[PDB]
Amino acid sequence: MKVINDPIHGHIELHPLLVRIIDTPQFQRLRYIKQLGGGYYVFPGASHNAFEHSLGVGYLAGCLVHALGEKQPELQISERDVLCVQIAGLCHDLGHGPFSHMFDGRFIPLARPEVKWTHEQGSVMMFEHLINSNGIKPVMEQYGLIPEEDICFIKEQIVGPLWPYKGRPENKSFLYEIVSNKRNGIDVDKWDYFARDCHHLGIQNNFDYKRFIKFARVCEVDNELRICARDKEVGNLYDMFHTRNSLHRRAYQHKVGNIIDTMITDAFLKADDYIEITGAGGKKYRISTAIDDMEAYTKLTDNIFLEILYSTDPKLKDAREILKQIEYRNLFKYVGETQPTGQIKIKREDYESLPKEVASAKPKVLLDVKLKAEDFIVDVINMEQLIRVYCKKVDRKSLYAARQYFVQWCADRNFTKPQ
Amino acid sequence: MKVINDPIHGHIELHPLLVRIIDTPQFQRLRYIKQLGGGYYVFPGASHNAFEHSLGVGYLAGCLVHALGEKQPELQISERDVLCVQIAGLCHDLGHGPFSHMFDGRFIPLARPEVKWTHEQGSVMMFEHLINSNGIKPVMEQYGLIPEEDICFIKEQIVGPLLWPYKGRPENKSFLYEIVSNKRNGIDVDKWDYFARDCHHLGIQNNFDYKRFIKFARVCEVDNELRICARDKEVGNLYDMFHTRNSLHRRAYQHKVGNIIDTMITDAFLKADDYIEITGAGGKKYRISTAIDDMEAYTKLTDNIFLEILYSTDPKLKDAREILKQIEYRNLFKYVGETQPTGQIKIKREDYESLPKEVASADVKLKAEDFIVDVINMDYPIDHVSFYCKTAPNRAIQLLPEQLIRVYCKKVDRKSLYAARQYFVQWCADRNFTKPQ
Amino acid sequence: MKVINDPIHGHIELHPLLVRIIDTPQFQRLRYIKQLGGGYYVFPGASHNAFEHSLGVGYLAGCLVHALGEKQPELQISERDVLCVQIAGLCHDLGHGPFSHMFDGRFIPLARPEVKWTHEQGSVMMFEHLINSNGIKPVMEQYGLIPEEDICFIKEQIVGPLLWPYKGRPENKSFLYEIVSNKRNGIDVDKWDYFARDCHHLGIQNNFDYKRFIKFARVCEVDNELRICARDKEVGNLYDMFHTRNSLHRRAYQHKVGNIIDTMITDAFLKADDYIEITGAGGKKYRISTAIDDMEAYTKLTDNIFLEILYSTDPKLKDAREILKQIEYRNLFKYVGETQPTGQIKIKREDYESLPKEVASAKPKVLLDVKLKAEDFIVDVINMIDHVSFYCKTAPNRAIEQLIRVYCKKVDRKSLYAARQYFVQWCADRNFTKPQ
Amino acid sequence: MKVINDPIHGHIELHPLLVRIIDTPQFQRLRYIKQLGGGYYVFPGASHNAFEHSLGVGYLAGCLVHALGEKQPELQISERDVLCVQIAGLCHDLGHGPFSHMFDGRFIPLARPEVKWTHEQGSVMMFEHLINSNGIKPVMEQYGLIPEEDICFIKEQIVGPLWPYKGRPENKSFLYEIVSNKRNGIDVDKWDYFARDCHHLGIQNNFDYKRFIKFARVCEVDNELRICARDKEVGNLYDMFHTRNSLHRRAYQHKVGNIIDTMITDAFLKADDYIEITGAGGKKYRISTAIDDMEAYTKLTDNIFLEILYSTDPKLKDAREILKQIEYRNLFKYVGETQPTGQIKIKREDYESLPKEVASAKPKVLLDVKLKAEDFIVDVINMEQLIRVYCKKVDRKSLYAARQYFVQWCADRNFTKPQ
Ligand SMILES: Nc1nc2c(ncn2[C@H]2C[C@H](O)[C@@H](COP(=O)(O)OP(=O)(O)OP(=O)(O)O)O2)c(=O)[nH]1
Ligand SMILES: Nc1nc2c(ncn2[C@H]2C[C@H](O)[C@@H](COP(=O)(O)OP(=O)(O)OP(=O)(O)O)O2)c(=O)[nH]1
Ligand SMILES: Nc1nc2c(ncn2[C@H]2C[C@H](O)[C@@H](COP(=O)(O)OP(=O)(O)OP(=O)(O)O)O2)c(=O)[nH]1
Ligand SMILES: Nc1nc2c(ncn2[C@H]2C[C@H](O)[C@@H](COP(=O)(O)OP(=O)(O)OP(=O)(O)O)O2)c(=O)[nH]1
Ligand SMILES: [Fe+3]
Ligand SMILES: [Fe+3]
Ligand SMILES: [Fe+3]
Ligand SMILES: [Fe+3]
Repeated sequence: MKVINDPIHGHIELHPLLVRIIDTPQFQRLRYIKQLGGGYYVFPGASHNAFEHSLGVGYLAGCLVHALGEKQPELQISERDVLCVQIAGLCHDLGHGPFSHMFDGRFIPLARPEVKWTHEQGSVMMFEHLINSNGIKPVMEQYGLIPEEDICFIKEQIVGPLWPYKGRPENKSFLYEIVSNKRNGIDVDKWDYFARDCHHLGIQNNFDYKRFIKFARVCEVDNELRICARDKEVGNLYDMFHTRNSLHRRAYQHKVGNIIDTMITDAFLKADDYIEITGAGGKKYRISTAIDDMEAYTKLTDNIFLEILYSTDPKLKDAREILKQIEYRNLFKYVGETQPTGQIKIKREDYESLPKEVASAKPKVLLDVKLKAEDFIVDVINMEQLIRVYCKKVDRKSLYAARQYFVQWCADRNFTKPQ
Repeated sequence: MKVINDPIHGHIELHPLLVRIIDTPQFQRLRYIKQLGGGYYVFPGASHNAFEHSLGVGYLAGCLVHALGEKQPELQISERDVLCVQIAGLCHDLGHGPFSHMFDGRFIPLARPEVKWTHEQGSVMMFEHLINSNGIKPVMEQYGLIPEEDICFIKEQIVGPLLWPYKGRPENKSFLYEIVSNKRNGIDVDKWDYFARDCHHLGIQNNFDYKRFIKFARVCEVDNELRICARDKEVGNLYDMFHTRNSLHRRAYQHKVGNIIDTMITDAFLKADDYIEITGAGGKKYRISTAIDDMEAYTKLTDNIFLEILYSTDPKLKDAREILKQIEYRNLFKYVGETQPTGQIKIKREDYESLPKEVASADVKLKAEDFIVDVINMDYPIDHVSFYCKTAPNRAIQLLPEQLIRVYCKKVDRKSLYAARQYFVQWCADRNFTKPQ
Repeated sequence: MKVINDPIHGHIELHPLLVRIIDTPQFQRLRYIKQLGGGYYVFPGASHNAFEHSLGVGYLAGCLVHALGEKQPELQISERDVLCVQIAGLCHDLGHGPFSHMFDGRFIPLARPEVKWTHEQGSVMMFEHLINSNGIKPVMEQYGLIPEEDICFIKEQIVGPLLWPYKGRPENKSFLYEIVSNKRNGIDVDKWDYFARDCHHLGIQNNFDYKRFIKFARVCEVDNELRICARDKEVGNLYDMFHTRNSLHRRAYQHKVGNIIDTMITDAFLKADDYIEITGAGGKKYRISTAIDDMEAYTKLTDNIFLEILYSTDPKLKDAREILKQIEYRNLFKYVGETQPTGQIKIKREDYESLPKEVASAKPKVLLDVKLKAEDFIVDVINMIDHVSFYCKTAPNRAIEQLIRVYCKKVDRKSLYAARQYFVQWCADRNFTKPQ
Repeated sequence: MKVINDPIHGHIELHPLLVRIIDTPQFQRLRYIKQLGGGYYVFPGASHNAFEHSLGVGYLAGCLVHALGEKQPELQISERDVLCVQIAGLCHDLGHGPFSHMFDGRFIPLARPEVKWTHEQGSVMMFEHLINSNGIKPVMEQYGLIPEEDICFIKEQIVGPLWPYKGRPENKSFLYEIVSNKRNGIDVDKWDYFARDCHHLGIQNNFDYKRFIKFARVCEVDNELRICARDKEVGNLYDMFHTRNSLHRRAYQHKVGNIIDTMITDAFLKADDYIEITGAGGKKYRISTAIDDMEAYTKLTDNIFLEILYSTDPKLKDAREILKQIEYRNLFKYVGETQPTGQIKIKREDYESLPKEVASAKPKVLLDVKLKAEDFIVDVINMEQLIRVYCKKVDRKSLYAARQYFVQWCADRNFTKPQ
């Protein structure tokens, strides 16, 4: 029973089966992926990686089921169920790529627009690659798990159904609300990284997650079983929501932070043709096509940033120069922000077209210089949706032009006007 | 005038000249060097890098000199003096290598026992390379610094004198040299930051309040010298600082697994030294062990070198790579025992390479290649701290808390370990070391 | 099991027996007695009363005894021992009168030099009156107390003994008498709370972390006896506590105007003592100064007696009312000087009344332009590391003034000058230090 | 220039003119009026009075106006303006009666439903009484004020117009926004008592009023000059609002605290008839009619609670027993809560009727007991409006009855159903 010190949760005790999963290359992989990606280039305290976060969510996942299990013995929550929820909590973010959400959120859409990719999909794949590669299934049975049934359960908690769930019966419906909760969005994943991002960012956390946990109970709501709170900690709920809004307003939506993630992304796009990651059977993969083979994906982390930066290969100069602009702090320039009214949602696959769309708008009054689409970055921020535009040219005569193309682009697409 | 948010110090304000120094390849480099080295492999929260620590030290150096200047205008502390103290604070750890203290503490001594090397030396070398490569001296003058002897001052604040031995400032401003790196108490803003910072990442309660000390600190005469002295009501705070220091060392820095992993990473670098090429100045190519000789190569040497080995396909690198994979699967070297050299003078860096052979020479037989000998130092003080009362303000005025030598074995079977245990016990006896309990 | 939110201690949980004691006239009385008395007329944040102080002392006493018991079961601390220690913390300041230390420190001495009175005594009389008035003893037994023995124990924790002088507990449990009121070192939970609390209302930084001290406290043997001892790393915390204590005393408790105002209020009470009637037990009627003789009357004696005077229409009370109106217009007595009785026998409470005659009777000559009677003087008498055992956790079970101020009622320049001379001369005649 | 130590604002420097105003019976009165009234009987840390709050507001009022003038000298802000803004902050709550809002919010409505009264009216009446009784007008001129013009100015800041303002021209309209601002309800009164109540109640305060003051600007908005904050301060505003909601939910709307405030009020109503307060010319007044003469009102503070509690007169027995109930903690019992629907308000003039309305409701399924109007307490809590009903009879057969009468009163009056 390894016990781990954590700056947020204090002591974390880990059941030997978890320890067994943790000590594999496919997991240790997470020590090398910053939680806030390029946020670190705005918040120096944000040095933390997915690894310690994943331990925390797995740890809280355990705490929540055992607390429910003790206060409501009728729910018939077993030894087996607890371990499976911890494992879902531990591996929920296994599928992350370099710089977290930058990777599945922007890069893969821009690099391979055909492809439907989510990091959850990856997490289920990585988890399979892990237990197969490290003979975890024998260990699973030693501690009372049924590989055929429980592995399905674990995967379902992560990605959803592949009554649509075959991993557990409908009477244990409340469990699927524990690691990842789609429709109210209150799950142990958020509790952990709210507290953790706050701790590293120096932002105040008003939410007390453990009082939330032992006032937590299972109740019947519309004849399907969900996790509910007793109502005088409604005061606690609003504190969580305020903590959420602050992290978004102060950190996740930060204007420089997001620019930098789009610069790291631009660098990656310029290096994809040239960088090789070795996957299974010696085959070589691109940064963008490593999602196709997990042996390669295991080797794809935040390190790819430095591999570009330190490279001498002349083929990599254009990428290397973009990363060097970040080091010297000559960043892309902020042009403006807009929103999609009314119900139009920009879809990931239309990301690649947008810089052409803006550049092709006819802004007249026309002025001295005309900008190609290569001069524009269009950034799509989702929770609402924000659309921000940055210009790569820093002439103030180009920057003026970029603003005109933009104000009219919003117009031609019926977006809010850039206040 | 940029302002940075810090989880430890809150908002940090930076002079434009500082931002200029910060926004260079030679400084941002520190974003890619872990502060606690292999500690990250025992304390998952210890994810922090040399970068945020250097900002903190720069900030604190600023806070203290500004505090002194405003309450004692007679000391003649200039705006020029403050900037030089901040810049010294900012760049003091520029010279660190992959995994900080691991690099100059164990790797360089084991790879090149020949060599003169401390990271403080490097910081100076790197500091020179930085201001030269990025045209800083014009910007220094632009803000009123005199490059030729202010740069000397900064370097002297970092590494010490290159009598009154300092050329950077006259003896009447001697107390400034106590701010960033103070060796005769070891009480300086560098320690303050990383006590506060390591605790925050490790979950150890820090009982020293550095902000209170800075608010009561004054310059007073002591033995014909000007020193920074503390108000006498801050003595309780000093005892807390020494216990926090003591907790950090017992609980984290001297962690047994933590150090084993430090020696495993080190063993891997050595097996990779012959084969890894780092591109330096003039296109010359360098090794991990020789990158310290040219700063243009050294800028490209960070923690990344770990993952370059870990991910490599080159068969030359299998030996180094297999050790790192061993760290990943958590098959670490096994702990055999601990001893101290007390009574006699302590082990020096230049004989580190010899220690495994010495152990092998004291059922199954083990050669030196399977032994790891690890030497843990605290520094390779309350009576050196001056107080002042408030009645005559420019006057100086049981219950408190080394070298450790540990040996690890690479063979993990139950009888190699037993033999290994006895090779150790006999090596301890033979060299007059304490007997392993 | 009631839980109360507190700005210093967070949530305070209260055992039902305590709640029964709290919810009585004799206890709720403490809501109407300011802790710092006239200090409030100098520190506007200091609005707090003895009631919240008492909850905290009760809460801390509990924390400490609970903490010790769980870490050293060999001490054999019962649930019953904990309740009695808590009840003692709760009722230790039950005996305070109007404006706290003002009442027993200056008013009763000036009014009845005759009489021996301390509020600790009163806390005991009031405590008896409480549990008898509200039928607490049946409730005590319901929760496992033995009233005759445990009430003696609680009383002894408050006022001290009424060889091993305590009847309430055996010497193997001696360390319990150190928690609420600690005789010779003055380190008790009473001080811990009011240091924290006074700091909090006054805006003075408190550097003592009482939560750390309680978490490392152990009972260890010292000189044949069991005493409460601290870990060796908490010596740093102790020095902070002693400084926080000295800062509170020098900045607030000894504040010059604050004290001048306490003596103005006292003067007013003295001028109103003859004419105010407090209805005691059995319709018997009492004065402010004699209400201490009956607890039923004393329950009705709080800070309110100030506004009763101030708001009065009665002409017998005009003399008193005017002094209190002076406080409102801030025409206060003027500070003339301060002195100390260094190496001299110190002034006793029985001699307080005489002192202003003594000062007016000094002949300061150089003779001055005006002569001042004794009624024109106020003379104020203000009274204020070895003691602590430490332990090594390798070896866990064994150890390792008076101020005299004078104020003049005539303001101031010719009165104030004259006053300084009478005073400097009084110091000489009395061998007190020369006024700075 | 007296300097005062304060737990919230630290050191407060006070101009001699202000010191001249404070040192009067009519101001010092506020030392005897609890800020959270009956709240103290639930939150023991809440021992603080109207006096320290008023100093605080006066201090903040000064800091804000001094700030605007030095960052925007075109605004023409004189020292004379600063002193008038300080005096308005200081005397804005001069008009409070026993237990603050309890007096004008509930007691005076129940005792004299016919009548005008608000404490803001009282503050102006008391301020006038203050300066006349203490020869304040000469000191005003000595430090440069024009009494006829400036006394009007101060009064308007407190109570509003008696362009509607006679005290200052519209080009200085922004000054009327500082002490009491009802357009947005964001004024320095609120900053103080938010911070102060947080400090005494032990509720965490997220608003930094200091950062707000040095980003505050005077700017033109829609024809008029109003006070605005930097766009980087929008996060701080949300913090102020969370701090506010936390206080309302956790303290000001506390169920027992509000119950006790109505018990005290009942105690006053039962004592009104027999207690005499001596006003000007020896004329005698009631607690409810002391608001008519400022000499009597000055001597009307929280002391009236203890005057009843300690009384022997048999006329006062019934009142005294209600207070003794508070001492023993035998309180009214909580029956239920409801809201009005429509944008309809219950008005102060109608408070007196509500207990009769509840008792006359025909609730049934008939009951074991019949309840009189005297057995009901109807409490109206304003921010929305909450309506609570308490019963003075504590047996469960009455308490059951009371609940039926209440739910039925809600029905025929179309309030929401009490859950
Ligand atoms: N220059 C620089 N700023 C950093 C760094 N690390 C964290 N920060 C902080 C400081 C800034 O508040 C924020 C980014 O500021 P920027 O310099 O990128 O843009 P900003 O608009 O604040 O300044 P500007 O007017 O464009 O020169 O992140 C760093 O390594 N270098
Ligand atoms: N296996 C593993 N341990 C970790 C990790 N991170 C932090 N730790 C902590 C947990 C323990 O407190 C400490 C010891 O881990 P070890 O694998 O070295 O276990 P240890 O040698 O103490 O016991 P064992 O060899 O299993 O009997 O390091 C991690 O990522 N993987
Ligand atoms: N005047 C006055 N001062 C107060 C009040 N409340 C708290 N304080 C503070 C301000 C001062 O720091 C101290 C009282 O000073 P005083 O005005 O009573 O006498 P002080 O000797 O400071 O000045 P003075 O003799 O008039 O020159 O307590 C108050 O209500 N009125
Ligand atoms: N009995 C009592 N409670 C107090 C006192 N002071 C503060 N409190 C706290 C305890 C509670 O959290 C809150 C109100 O408690 P109450 O006993 O008066 O009503 P509640 O319905 O919450 O409790 P109950 O149903 O009677 O057990 O105020 C006090 O002086 N006496
Ligand atoms: Fe996650
Ligand atoms: Fe350092
Ligand atoms: Fe006490
Ligand atoms: Fe107010």
